[PDB]
Amino acid sequence: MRIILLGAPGAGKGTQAQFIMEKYGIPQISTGDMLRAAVKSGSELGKQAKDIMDCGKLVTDELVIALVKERIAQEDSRNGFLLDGFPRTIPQADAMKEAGINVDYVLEFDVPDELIVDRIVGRRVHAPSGRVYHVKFNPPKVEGKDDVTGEELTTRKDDQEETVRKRLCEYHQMTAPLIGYYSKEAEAGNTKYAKVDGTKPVAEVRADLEKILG
Ligand SMILES: Nc1ncnc2c1ncn2[C@@H]1O[C@H](COP(=O)(O)OP(=O)(O)OP(=O)(O)OP(=O)(O)OP(=O)(O)OC[C@H]2O[C@@H](n3cnc4c(N)ncnc43)[C@H](O)[C@@H]2O)[C@@H](O)[C@H]1O
Ligand SMILES: *CC(=O)NCc1ccc2ccc3cccc4ccc1c2c34
Ligand SMILES: *CC(=O)NCc1ccc2ccc3cccc4ccc1c2c34
Ligand SMILES: [Mg+2]
Repeated sequence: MRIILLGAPGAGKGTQAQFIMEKYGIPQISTGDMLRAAVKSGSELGKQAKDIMDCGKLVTDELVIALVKERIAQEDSRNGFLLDGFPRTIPQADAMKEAGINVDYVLEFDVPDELIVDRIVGRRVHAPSGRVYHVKFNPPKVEGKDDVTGEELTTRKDDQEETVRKRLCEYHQMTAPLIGYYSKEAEAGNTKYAKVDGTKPVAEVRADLEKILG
């Protein structure tokens, strides 16, 4: 299974990926998460991505395209994978076609930018796993601590209210176009396309996916 999660910042993608990953045994490929910890090491394959990411801007296609091609290669991606955050641009999308990588589903996460900003404020994450929470909507059994590792949670540098704004705008301008892209790709039998309401509680959304995935 090869799936694409399309949607804006704070839409639920990270969260929903957990469920899916274990639900279908496919590796969760998250360009943002991967980029977060690539700079968290220094590695140029990262580093010069901290500034762009913190400013709310997008990383170059080349970079994420290369990053994903490598990731997909691994032996745990031979049975499929979950693309969360990629592709985020037509060039990244086309890059996949030239690569001949057909995708089973492209899930559209529908969420009003209005929720976004109230949603990313209370977002506390656990860097390493990608696992994420909300100090109100989806809290961890223990405050400031990861449920699985019990390791302390953090907050993203880029979750700054204003950067969140930029990020959203960036989305609607660069990524949003993929909604139309993959729709066409759908009206051409190159992938099954499906929208989801990301404003339901995590569990409700988790139901919708199950419903759409099996
Ligand atoms: N291909 C590419 N090209 C160029 N640049 C790229 C790139 N890929 C990545 N990047 C760079 O990477 C950087 C990081 O962005 P990135 O991390 O890659 O994606 P994002 O734009 O930041 O979207 P978010 O991670 O903020 O939200 P999410 O939907 O992914 O996860 P979740 O919703 O659970 O987290 C949101 C919050 O919502 C809460 N939540 C989730 N579901 C629900 C629900 N159903 N109800 C209530 N609350 C919920 C959660 O608790 C959580 O706290 C970007 O700046 C970008 O430039
Ligand atoms: C550090 C940084 O983000 N620099 C680029 C930049 C500067 C000012 C802005 C003012 C208003 C904006 C609204 C939407 C997106 C966006 C993206 C980059 C901006 C910027 C933005
Ligand atoms: C919706 C969106 O992302 N808009 C792009 C954008 C808007 C306003 C700006 C104001 C000042 C700026 C200075 C440097 C870079 C930059 C990049 C995108 C901007 C923007 C920018
Ligand atoms: Mg995410």
